Amino acid sequence: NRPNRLIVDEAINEDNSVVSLSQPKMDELQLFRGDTVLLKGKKRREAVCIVLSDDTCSDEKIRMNRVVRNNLRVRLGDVISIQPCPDVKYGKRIHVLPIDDTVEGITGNLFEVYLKPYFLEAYRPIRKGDIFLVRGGMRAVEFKVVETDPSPYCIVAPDTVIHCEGEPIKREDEEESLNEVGYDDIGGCRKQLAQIKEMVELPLRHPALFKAIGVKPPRGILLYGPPGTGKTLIARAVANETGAFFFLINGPEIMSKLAGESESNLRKAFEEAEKNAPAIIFIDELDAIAPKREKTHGEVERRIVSQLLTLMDGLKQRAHVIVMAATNRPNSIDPALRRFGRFDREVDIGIPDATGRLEILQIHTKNMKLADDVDLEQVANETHGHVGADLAALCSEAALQAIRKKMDLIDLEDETIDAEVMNSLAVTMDDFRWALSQSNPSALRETVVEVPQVTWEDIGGLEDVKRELQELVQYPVEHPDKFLKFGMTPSKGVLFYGPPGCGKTLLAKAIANECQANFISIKGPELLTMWFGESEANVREIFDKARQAAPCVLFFDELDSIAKARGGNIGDGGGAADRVINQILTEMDGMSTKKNVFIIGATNRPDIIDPAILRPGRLDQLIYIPLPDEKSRVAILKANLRKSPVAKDVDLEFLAKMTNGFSGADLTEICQRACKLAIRESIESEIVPEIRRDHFEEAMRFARRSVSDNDIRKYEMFAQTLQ
Amino acid sequence: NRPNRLIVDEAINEDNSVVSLSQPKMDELQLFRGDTVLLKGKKRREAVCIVLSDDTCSDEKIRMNRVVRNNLRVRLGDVISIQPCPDVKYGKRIHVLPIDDTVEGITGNLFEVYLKPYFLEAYRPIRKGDIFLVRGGMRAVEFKVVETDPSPYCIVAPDTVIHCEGEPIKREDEEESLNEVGYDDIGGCRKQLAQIKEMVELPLRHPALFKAIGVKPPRGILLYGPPGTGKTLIARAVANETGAFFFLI
Ligand SMILES: Nc1ncnc2c1ncn2[C@@H]1O[C@H](COP(=O)(O)OP(=O)(O)O)[C@@H](O)[C@H]1O
Ligand SMILES: Nc1ncnc2c1ncn2[C@@H]1O[C@H](COP(=O)(O)OP(=O)(O)O)[C@@H](O)[C@H]1O
Ligand SMILES: Nc1ncnc2c1ncn2[C@@H]1O[C@H](COP(=O)(O)OP(=O)(O)O)[C@@H](O)[C@H]1O
Repeated sequence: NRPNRLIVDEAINEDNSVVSLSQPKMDELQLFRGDTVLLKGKKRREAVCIVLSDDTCSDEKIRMNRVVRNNLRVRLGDVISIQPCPDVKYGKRIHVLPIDDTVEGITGNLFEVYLKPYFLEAYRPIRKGDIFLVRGGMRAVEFKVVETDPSPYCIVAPDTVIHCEGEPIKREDEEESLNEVGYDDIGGCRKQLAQIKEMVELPLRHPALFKAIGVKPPRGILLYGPPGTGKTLIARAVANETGAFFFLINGPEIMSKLAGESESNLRKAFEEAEKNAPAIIFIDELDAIAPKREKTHGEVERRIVSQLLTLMDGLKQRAHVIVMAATNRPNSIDPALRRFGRFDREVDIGIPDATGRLEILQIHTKNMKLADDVDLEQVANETHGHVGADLAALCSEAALQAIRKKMDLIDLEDETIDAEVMNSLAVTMDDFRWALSQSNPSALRETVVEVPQVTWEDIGGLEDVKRELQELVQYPVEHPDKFLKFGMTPSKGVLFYGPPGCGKTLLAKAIANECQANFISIKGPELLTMWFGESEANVREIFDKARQAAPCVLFFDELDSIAKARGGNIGDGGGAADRVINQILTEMDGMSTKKNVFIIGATNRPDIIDPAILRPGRLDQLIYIPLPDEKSRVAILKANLRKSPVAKDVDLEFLAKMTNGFSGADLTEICQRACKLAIRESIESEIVPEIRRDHFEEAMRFARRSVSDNDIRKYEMFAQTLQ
Repeated sequence: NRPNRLIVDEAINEDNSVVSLSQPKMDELQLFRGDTVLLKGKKRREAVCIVLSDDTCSDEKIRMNRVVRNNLRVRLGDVISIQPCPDVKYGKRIHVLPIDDTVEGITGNLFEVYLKPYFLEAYRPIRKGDIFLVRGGMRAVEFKVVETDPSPYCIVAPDTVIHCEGEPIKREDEEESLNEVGYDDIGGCRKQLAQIKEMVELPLRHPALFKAIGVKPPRGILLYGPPGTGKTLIARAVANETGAFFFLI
């Protein structure tokens, strides 16, 4: 269909002016990784960029960063024309020059720093007019090239004399400035980022179609998550990047006004925004306006929760407006806000995980120029519990520490503090570890939901259980119509039972990982909390959170916990049923047909579990998890030692021999007991620094087995008795 | 880097006009515990103080109390110039004289008490203009030395005839009065005192930098503790000592 045009799409690399083509296009465009290519754009303008070769991209989507797009005036999903330019011709000092307000308090010589490092080792091709952006010294300043000695475009060479100027030509009115947040400023919430963009792509990008079609596009979207997880960030990025007019209501501003000065700004906020359409109204802190409940007193509060309901109703789909509202927990707001036609979509931004806390950290230091040893992987490992704002606060406190150890050491403080001096400034690992030492996990801790990092590589033995579990959890999600051929419902429960420390937890996490599914762990103390606190209404919030995190594995560990707290060898006079397990029964059997929520219980006392859990439509598959065998006891010892260094001198299958049986936990005990005797040696020294066989022999002096061969027979009994 | 300048920092002793140097500096400045030293300060003014020798201080930080700093116009973290003055020359009755409102209901003869005990056993060196402060009888009254018979500075000796006056010259508008609380008025909360000063040092002391840098300085701080533990005290001291405008809701 005249394959010249191509779509624009996001790109992974940090560098500017690099487009990443789909590899089965090589000889079509005929141009390799050494050829720069001209790209057509809106208001009659272009750019030229060197090309990279990668597998994962789609065929039709060019991958390029924000700066190369803004000048093109392409917004993601737009199409550009890609035509080669082998005809490239080098320049002699293209003239480059500072812009915006960015251009903040800088002074002196910014060219040996904000240019010369960047142009070097590069040959970065530059067409006159590009905004190409540089970063250093806790700031991103971009230099627009106003003049190119040859034209239109030029490679840069190390041999072009370089022109010191530094004058502040103000940015033109019509371009929308770069400082503003795009999608690449959002680190760690991306699964849901596709979700919001999917909802809003067609309404915001294509106003014509919904006037040319019968259908209803989403009227309002409810972003919810703990505070500081980037909900405002998301709304702004989506608005800024689609180009739609972003209006911002925040609850306390509306609540700041007097009665009738309030709802006027509110009903003006939409009657102002529906002009500028397509537009996004972001109502964050929707709890401030709209907790319509028992708890509000007064008419004027109840008035404002009203009229918000009827501005939601008032948009007739001739409004191109999308309404986003940020909330913290969903029960927070008035339930009539969720009527269909007000806030129909509900999207949970959630706490970022270790794998996500990395990207956030890497977004909030892109201007710093760090120090070489800090790896941001273990920085991202000990920041657990931090939302993305906690993370932004960490690295800014890191950078204010390092500015405390240096600089004003001399007291160089002048009118405008020097450029080259902050670029020298670097922040080492001893700053960040000092940044964490502060209170910063002052944000929320509630039930986590993320893909665990335990692959099957971590579980010694249990081969048959590993394949049994895959069938239970995998085959239904992958191959449904096969289940439909025999008219079968996949069983959605499992109950692991066996002695303690045999890996019932590991297996559950391992299988969530193999599915790349979310894993919610409800541990024993949390069920006991509901049972003492007589609050089993919490079990509903647990399953609805699995439903929103689906596909997920929901794991009840120590499901016998409440049965124990009642005794159970003699125990109370009652039956097996109790408050909390009752609500687990209720919420299980009353759950949605298949949302890919798979329920795993685990127990070390299958004896005293109530049998109602067992009935079909519940945890329906009992899987015994035995004490390991020396076959497995070898892989248990290795999967523990696959991190810490273990010299060849100490040998395994002989340790794994001497134990008639231990738990996989008793073996980790031995391992960790040995590794303690080692570090004891290494800290002391020197006044050698690795593990040794005699470390493990002193460890084995304390090796105890927690399972007494009595109850294995008891466990052996529950096995054949049940079938 | 032209090691003349040095930073100002807090000091443990109760007495006035004593700066406590870092001991591995002895022969650099070449001056021992028997030499008085001239220190440069803002709006073209100085002071001279005898020196003490201690281990725990940093190398770059002079340790001196509030009174010796206020006239210097140095606020902690500022830098002053330290140059020796073995050339010291004694005075004959520097003229000293009461100031502020402090100067409250006092009367009769305050010189046998608010001066003569303090000058004694001392040789306290005094440059014309110093505010050096004395305490007695449930009040702290400070006497500014308006006139020095030789100049600029003088040791005091027990042999200088002493001038009874006691007149209330009102304090000049531009100096920020001593009665106001500093860090040394806060006794027992100090671990967190370093914490608040760490948070607020760079934003309050260096307004230029956060305009010259991308970053966000702390917007608000929440002091909490049982009532009467000095939370207002802390906020005022930090404000008064960095010099920033303190508003109180
Ligand atoms: N996922 C994220 N990626 C990058 N930055 C984030 C993320 N989440 C939060 N932040 C940072 O946290 C700060 C607070 O974000 P904001 O959206 O105001 O919080 P909330 O989510 O409560 O609305 C923002 O300045 C943003 O830079
Ligand atoms: N079969 C095993 N293979 C590897 N490690 C194990 C095994 N069993 C136990 N462990 C180690 O012991 C710890 C406790 O095991 P856990 O998963 O709690 O089992 P359970 O739930 O049966 O008590 C885990 O951290 C795990 O690393
Ligand atoms: N750590 C302290 N050191 C010295 N004085 C203190 C201290 N804490 C309290 N005070 C005294 O207690 C009085 C009450 O202090 P104030 O700051 O008003 O109380 P709060 O801490 O409730 O704000 C102040 O006059 C102050 O002199």
